[PDB]
Amino acid sequence: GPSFPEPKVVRSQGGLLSLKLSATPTPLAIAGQRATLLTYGGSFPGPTLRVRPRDTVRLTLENRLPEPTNLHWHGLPISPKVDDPFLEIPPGESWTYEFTVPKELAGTFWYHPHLHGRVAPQLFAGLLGALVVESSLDAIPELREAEEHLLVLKDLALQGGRPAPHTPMDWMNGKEGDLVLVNGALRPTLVAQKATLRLRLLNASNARYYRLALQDHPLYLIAADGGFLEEPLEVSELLLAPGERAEVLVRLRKEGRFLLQALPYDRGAMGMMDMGGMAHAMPQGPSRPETLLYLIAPKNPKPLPLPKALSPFPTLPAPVVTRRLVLTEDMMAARFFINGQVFDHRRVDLKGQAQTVEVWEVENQGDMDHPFHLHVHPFQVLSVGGRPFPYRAWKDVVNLKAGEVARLLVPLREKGRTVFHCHIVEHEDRGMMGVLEVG
Amino acid sequence: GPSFPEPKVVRSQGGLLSLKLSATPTPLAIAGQRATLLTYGGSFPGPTLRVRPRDTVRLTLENRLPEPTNLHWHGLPISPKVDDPFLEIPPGESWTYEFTVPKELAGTFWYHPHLHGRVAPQLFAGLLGALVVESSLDAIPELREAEEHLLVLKDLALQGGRPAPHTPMDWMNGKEGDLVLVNGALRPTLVAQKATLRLRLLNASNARYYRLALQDHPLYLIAADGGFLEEPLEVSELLLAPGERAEVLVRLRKEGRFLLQALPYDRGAMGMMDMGGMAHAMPQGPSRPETLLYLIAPKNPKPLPLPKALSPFPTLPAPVVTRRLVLTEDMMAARFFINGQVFDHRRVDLKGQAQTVEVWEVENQGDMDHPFHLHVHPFQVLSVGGRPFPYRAWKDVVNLKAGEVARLLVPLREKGRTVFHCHIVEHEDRGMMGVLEVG
Ligand SMILES: [Cu+2]
Ligand SMILES: [Cu+2]
Ligand SMILES: [Cu+2]
Ligand SMILES: [Cu+2]
Ligand SMILES: [Cu+2]
Ligand SMILES: [Cu+2]
Ligand code: NA
Ligand code: NA
Repeated sequence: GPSFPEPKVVRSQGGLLSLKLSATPTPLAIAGQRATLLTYGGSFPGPTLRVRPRDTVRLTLENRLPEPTNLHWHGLPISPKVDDPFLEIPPGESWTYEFTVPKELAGTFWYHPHLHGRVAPQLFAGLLGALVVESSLDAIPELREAEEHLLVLKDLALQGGRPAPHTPMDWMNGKEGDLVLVNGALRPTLVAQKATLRLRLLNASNARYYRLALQDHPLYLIAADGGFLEEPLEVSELLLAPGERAEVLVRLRKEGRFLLQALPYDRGAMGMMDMGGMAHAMPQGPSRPETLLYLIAPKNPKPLPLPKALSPFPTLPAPVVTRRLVLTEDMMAARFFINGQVFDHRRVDLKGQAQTVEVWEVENQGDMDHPFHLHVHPFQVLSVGGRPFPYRAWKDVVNLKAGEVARLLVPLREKGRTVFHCHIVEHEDRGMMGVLEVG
Repeated sequence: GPSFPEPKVVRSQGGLLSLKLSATPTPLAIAGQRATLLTYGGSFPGPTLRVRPRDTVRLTLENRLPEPTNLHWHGLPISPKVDDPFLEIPPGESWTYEFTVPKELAGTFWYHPHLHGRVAPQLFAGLLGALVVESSLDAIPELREAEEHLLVLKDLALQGGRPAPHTPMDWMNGKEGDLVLVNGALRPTLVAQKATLRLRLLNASNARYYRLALQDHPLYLIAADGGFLEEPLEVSELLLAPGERAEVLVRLRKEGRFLLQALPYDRGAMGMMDMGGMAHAMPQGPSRPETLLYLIAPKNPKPLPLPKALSPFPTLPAPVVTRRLVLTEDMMAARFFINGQVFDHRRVDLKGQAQTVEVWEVENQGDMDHPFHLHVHPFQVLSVGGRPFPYRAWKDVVNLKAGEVARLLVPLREKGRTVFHCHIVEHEDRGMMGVLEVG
């Protein structure tokens, strides 16, 4: 096949993407070994769904797992009556998700399970795939002429030909695996045919962070989780926390082989040691560097000019309320809290008004990084840790290092009950989730 | 002194730059050796004059040379009654140039002799200096915060402690020297203190070309000969022909030492060989590579963002005439022609109307590169060799390789008699110059 593996794409046809997926244990070859994963559509990752604004999506999920499951349409501003975090699809049953893609939308999104208490093992076992919303902006020459690729970053650990089970330490830290894969492949080679690449990046890992850097090159950020930036932003590296997405342009500068690496990054994961007194928790420290893929530049590369503008960011109405959410940890219990409470699906924590704008101040009073995710209502990150954000774009996950406060501008869109939670999904399963009701 | 030598600057004071220069043989230390050069203001290069639009310049040139001389205010759109190519200042006499700097003007210009038949030996011996027109655009943060330097590129050859005399081959080719200097210094070191440099570049050589490339870096072109571009233009290298100027931003990417080089370039200079029959002219081929300076980047360089816009280029009226100028050579005679004629100061070759726009098609039917210069009336280069120019900016010198046609948009500004000529100044002295009268 093509030197660079990418998930099979399913495109809407005549404005309709109508598809039956099964969530099923699946024998696969992965990273040179045979394994049984839990997959959508028989593949790992699941198929990439590619749609346009105003398309209808009709997705029937058949549950062939021994456990209940459901779907979260991560990042899509649709109704929480469709993107329903409380729905359970029992084993053997099916459910049809039907929605219209919003008009003012573009970017890379994804789908994965969201059945509270079961997300981490289901996501770790392989249940995830991408959704791309194509934009009329993709026709501008500086993007149309770029070579486009999707990079699904997800790690895995295997034991006896199956995903390794969660340990107690995994529930505390979030599980990371030793197989650090791109599109399910181990260190694939991307042989570029054009000098400009457009890379859609998705961190679909349970807990692993990717401090992305391409040898000898900057990256040009053109989209965040849920939409384009206003103009490209040059960066030397790009941290992608669990659940985050980005799109970057790469402008290949000369012939040769360049590594795309996940550089060392310390997210605050903890180990245990015994040195006499003890036993006591100790930091794991930074991750070991990983090579994600090999990028081969073409002969005599002449990259296109960057686009000068992308999409203007909407002017938002003045906000009507300020919220404060505080994140705390009980690491030895593997319990995680928002404002001192664990998730309770019967308890509404915040009540807001549709079509108003709110300011959310999310404060990490723990020692681990926590990537904060809000369903249904994309937000604008104003500042994190007291540093203004260098661009305007829609996001739906924001990473908070220990001690940091993120200030978010949250326009409330669709009415209904939805959730916010840590996207280290072990922490969500262990309680770090709350309920927002919009009316 | 400062590790990077630059000419002393003379600034206008209260809107007036009033200065007496003497053109004089001057004992100097240059490139580690003692030499007697012909200088303005006792230095090589002469002092940099720094003015703003609407300033008055009052420059009294005292001629202390044994030959007549004059000044050409290269690139300034002022009256040819001030910038007078036919004026002769006899030995021992003085002349005061007085003009107002035009309102809509910015960039790097320069001054040098323009007494027909004597330019090449006077310019080669050291008579040149820079003029900078400061702009309100210099206050935008992306430029204000850059570290600015002027680089006067000029080569020299010494014989018996004096500039080497012209040979017959020098009159045919244009004289190049073995000492390839920046600001009169041999391979100086520029120890950058900021991560973004703004470099004003001037090729003040008689005939040498500089195919400029900075190791491991692109250059961002922000101004051509006579004004800013509309937006920065990324280039991997930049060819500066005799008389041309440019301004570039350099965005230092990492710590280290980076050479700024004049890469090999074949301008069509000719030698003579005898292999049996003979003797016959043979191409010299490409120049040998030269290191111009050593650039030391600071620690942990974080360059500023590029400006997104510079200055919009004026919309010009539709043109009223098309001209054709053809350049030809008689190399073995060292005679050079425009439309089949050599310069005659009594003969008007073109007659145009002030405030109209003309299209000039300049065609090089020789085998050497010829850099075509027009006094008094800056032009917009539309295309060269059938390739559209990638930016809009005012230029006053355009390089033509063998066979190439340049199409120029020439707004005629000040009334009076002026000249156009090759800026390989040996070729001008040997006849490749014509007269334009604007009325
Ligand atoms: Cu998600
Ligand atoms: Cu967390
Ligand atoms: Cu969720
Ligand atoms: Cu000149
Ligand atoms: Cu010439
Ligand atoms: Cu001239
Ligand atoms: Na299946
Ligand atoms: Na003097």
